[PDB]
Amino acid sequence: TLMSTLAAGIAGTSLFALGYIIFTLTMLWSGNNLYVMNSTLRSFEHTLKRWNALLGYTLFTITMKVCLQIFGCVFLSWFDQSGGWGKTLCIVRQLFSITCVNNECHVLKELEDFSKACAVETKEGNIGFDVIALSFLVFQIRIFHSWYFQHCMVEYRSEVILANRGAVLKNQLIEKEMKEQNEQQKAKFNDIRRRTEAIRERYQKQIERGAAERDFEPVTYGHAKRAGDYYMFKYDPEQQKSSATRLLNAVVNCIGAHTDILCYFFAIMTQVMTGGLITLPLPLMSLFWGNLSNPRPSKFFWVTMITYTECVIVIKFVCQFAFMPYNSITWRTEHQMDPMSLDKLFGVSQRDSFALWDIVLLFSLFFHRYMLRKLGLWKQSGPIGRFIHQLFHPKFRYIRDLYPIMFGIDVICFLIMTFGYSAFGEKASRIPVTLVVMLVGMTLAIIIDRALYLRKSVVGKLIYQVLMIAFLHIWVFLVLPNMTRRSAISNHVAQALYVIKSCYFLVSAWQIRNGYPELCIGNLLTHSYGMTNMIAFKVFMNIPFLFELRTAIDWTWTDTSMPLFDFFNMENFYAHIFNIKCARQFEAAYPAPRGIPKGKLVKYMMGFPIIIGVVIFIFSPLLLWSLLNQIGTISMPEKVTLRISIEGYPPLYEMEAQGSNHDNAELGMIKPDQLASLNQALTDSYTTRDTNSILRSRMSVSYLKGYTYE
Amino acid sequence: FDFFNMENFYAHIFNIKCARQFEAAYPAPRGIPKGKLVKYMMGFPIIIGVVIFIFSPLLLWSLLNQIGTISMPEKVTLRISIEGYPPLYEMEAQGSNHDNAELGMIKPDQLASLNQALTDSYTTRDTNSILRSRMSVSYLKGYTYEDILIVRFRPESEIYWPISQDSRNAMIDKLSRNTSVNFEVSLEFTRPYDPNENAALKHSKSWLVPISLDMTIRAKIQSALRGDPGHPILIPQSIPAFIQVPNQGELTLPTSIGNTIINDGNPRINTTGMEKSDEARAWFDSLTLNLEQGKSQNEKMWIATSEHPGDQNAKLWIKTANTTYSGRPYLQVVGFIDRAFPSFLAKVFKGGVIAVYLSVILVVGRGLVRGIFTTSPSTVMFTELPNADHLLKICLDIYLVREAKDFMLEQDLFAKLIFLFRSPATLIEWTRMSK
Amino acid sequence: SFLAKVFKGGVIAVYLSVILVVGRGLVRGIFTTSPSTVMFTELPNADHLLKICLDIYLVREAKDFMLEQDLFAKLIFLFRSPATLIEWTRMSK
Repeated sequence: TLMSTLAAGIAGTSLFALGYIIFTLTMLWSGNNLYVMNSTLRSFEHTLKRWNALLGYTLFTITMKVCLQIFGCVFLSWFDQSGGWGKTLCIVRQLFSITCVNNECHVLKELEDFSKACAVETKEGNIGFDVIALSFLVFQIRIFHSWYFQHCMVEYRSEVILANRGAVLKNQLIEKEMKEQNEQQKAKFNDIRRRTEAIRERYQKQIERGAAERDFEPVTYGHAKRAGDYYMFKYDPEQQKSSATRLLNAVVNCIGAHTDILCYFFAIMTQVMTGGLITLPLPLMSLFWGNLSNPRPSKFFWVTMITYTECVIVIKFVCQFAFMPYNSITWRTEHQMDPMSLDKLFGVSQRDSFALWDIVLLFSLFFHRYMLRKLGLWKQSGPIGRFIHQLFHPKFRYIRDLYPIMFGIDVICFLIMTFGYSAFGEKASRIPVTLVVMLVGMTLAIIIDRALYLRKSVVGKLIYQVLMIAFLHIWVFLVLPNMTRRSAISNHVAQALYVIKSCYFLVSAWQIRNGYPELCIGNLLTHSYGMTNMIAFKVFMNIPFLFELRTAIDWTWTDTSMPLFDFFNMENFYAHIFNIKCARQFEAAYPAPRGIPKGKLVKYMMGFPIIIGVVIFIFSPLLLWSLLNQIGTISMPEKVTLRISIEGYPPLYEMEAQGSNHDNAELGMIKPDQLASLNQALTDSYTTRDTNSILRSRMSVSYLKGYTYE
Repeated sequence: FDFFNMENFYAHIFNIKCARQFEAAYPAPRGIPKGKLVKYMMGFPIIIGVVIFIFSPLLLWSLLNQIGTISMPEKVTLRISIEGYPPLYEMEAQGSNHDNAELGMIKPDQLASLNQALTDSYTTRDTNSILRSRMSVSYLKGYTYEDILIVRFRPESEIYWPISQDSRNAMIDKLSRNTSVNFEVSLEFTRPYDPNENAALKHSKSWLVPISLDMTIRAKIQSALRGDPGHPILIPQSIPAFIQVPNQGELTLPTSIGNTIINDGNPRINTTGMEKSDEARAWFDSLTLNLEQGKSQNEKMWIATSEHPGDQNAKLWIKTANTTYSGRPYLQVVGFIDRAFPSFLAKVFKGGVIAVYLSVILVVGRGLVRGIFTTSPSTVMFTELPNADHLLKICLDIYLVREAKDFMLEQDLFAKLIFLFRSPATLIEWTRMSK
Repeated sequence: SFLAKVFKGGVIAVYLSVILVVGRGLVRGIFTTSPSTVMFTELPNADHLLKICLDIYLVREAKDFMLEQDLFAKLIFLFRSPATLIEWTRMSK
């Protein structure tokens, strides 16, 4: 209901709309505190009175709009005054949205210039969002007098106060989870140390038994690497809890747990569809101070987000008004090429599309606030020093490797950036230097991200992440619109790139908060042996200039005792061995009988694809050549001229006569009868003997008949 | 072929032995990792070089796919005539020194007034006019005031009408039948020579104006062409006041401004029933041609006056200053000149440049790096020999036998080498370091 | 339209050349294994080799390098002496 009324208020441009915003902010500001009967001081009756007041105000404004319809369709002629008083009433007409929406009415043919002075768009005197908000709020009033809402209060009253105990029990549960993960980690460390000791003992006993042929103790790295011999291989190789509601329960639990990241995601979306300086502070402050907060963001963060969001909604709404000049048609159309223009720079415009994103931002923010209140978690060196200390010393933490996730996200943004390269430049659809240097910067960002992951530098990742957010924001919002001469609203592909990079920022901030997992990681792709892993690794290797990139980055950025080329040799060995093992496992998963030939069907649909593909590959260059080597055509010559003269002297007699409409008496096309007569005369131009005339008639008629009468 | 096989064997064995000796000269400790400094200045070179190799084709393309520029057209000419007959009224007037009263660049005040008139050309409702104003102002504001030239042809004829009396009689009798002939309106924009392209860029457009088959109009045209005063040649919707001069094409009509003129001025043009190619010219001006004999018929001269369609007093039009020498309005043709040309347009861009880039990346990778850079699992059996001193001794012994003019032992020793390279167990037993 | 780009036989020549290069580079390589590759691409059970390589990876990631070079030498010898490769690849028992 509050979402509907806030959407109705933000959609409209009038003081009635401002009433909607103020009323809904007073309502949602108190949250569920006014849905109780505490202290027996007429609390719930006051709630009903306030809701009935909202009802009465919505009906007041619906009546005012209906009565102003006629005031704007026939009583608008009092608005055609001179300046001053007329100017003031023209402005109040603008700010009450006094216009005509019943389009069947005749236009005021003596009053167009006045409408040019104060231009009010038609789709504002209507109601729409107003009537749907009325629907939702009258339904809510009906709910407020139902038996169900009594149990709703029962769930609220004397149970939201149990939030203090809820916080304690949640703290105990998460501390138990911390103990469980700690014991799991020490068990894993014990397992790793045991395996390493077993390998060392096996090597020592093997060399102990092989000391008979051990005739060279290595002194350098090369001798150790090259001391392979038979003595190291002389040993034997050793409606209920059912599944129907599982998805619903999982989604509800995940949403309840991740309200915070959902709120930052909606902040990013609101930012990217409302690019402007009045909107940047939300994602900036989030990603900088509340997102990367190692514990939960404090109450101050959430309350300052609430306050800044409400005031930015207010200022945006007052910016949708018409008395200001940039919202007029003339200014908007005089200033739509430049994206640095003041209205677009600040982030305010006509916004014909209904901007519903900041409403859901406010409501997700208040929703997370409500969950914090429900759980009870809502309540030296300075605050910055304490922030840094708690960030780098996690009293509460989880462990999980999210590098594959962020690698996926930034590979996707790279792909959409190189594919959507057209909109990053800009007739003149030609590749710019900015594009290639942007790809350079993105590749270097991927490289440094992998470097920080491999070195497990928490501070390095944090500083790189902060600078990357700063860069992304300032570039996308000031330089890209300036360079490409395209507004951030009309930069949809860059908008998607910004959203993807902000999701990467979200996951990177999560990783920084939870710390780099020091547990052994691996190649992140050969953990399991299967057909999907087979295809992924095969295409990763087949893609050129990607495998050795990853290997060189690893070798330079991890700690190892073996050189560059030897490291690539080992990586190639691992790739080959993993491919072989995955092939063995795949063949085991789909075994084939022994002695029975492959079925004719499998051959069939394995043989037609390869043969047809290879043949069409053979004959596709010829195919494209034939489809590209086509015959052209020219229309008949338009103008023809003649010039008789004596050499180096004026045209003694010059002609020019044209007109290809087939009706001209000068440049006329050949008539079929004349062509037939000419052909007959050419054919009957030979002699009886003298076969030279025979061959001449051959050539002449062959030449003539090759050209049609067109 | 066996000799090349032996030479390749010697090359491989010498390379292996030299690698062993080089590693011995600069040994590395066992159990201590490579120092971070060595990793640093061995890793930045390779990574930076490979990345710049990846993005160097794009770098050179960007530095080679730059935007060109042309100066403003130098000379412009106009030609009014009847189809297949001499220029009935021909103009040519130029001079790009910014001081010319004929070919002058657009003044900032005039451009501002024109832009304001275009912007205030919409209606309250009828959002079609909204979108038309969108497109028209977007089109206009894309060209600066350096790219718009005010072309002002004189009304009085450039040359006396050079038509023979017999050919003029042919004109008269052709315009006295059912045969339909077209008025010719030719305006040619000629650019100054550019040495890079080395082509005299001349832009010309022809606007054939059909003559109504009404005998009354044809009779008036006939009488005017004969020489009878008082009858003016009327040419409906012939010359456009606004021209776009592109880099290499015809004079493209400002179709958005054309639509604005057609269906945004208060005298809306009744363009309901018109042929498609004709309604695109519905916003053109209408010249009026008046022959001026003065003295004897040898001195035929034509004067042209243009009347704007719809409302002549509309603010969208640019005012024509009268002649400072005779007292007649100039013929104004506003030019919207383009400056960019494609240097190579990605060599007739069809996706091949991207295709050839990916193909060359594929081939260079799979030919150089995967080969010389990651040893095959079969090569390790021969490129990782601990001590190749025995193999080098065998090969040098073969060389000494050959150079000692002895060949009884050469084949046997070569067979020894072949078996050594053929049985890996013997290679293992024949490569162990020292003891 | 293009007259085979000033037809001199090059278009046929470049067609045959690209056919040659694409064939001998892609199909003969990734499509028919060399007689030397069968010694390494037709191992019955590579579980032991994968165990060795994963053990090397675990040693490296455990901040230990005393055993890394020795195990890499073991792998090099395994790939260097085909008899040991035969004895170190047999399936299960």
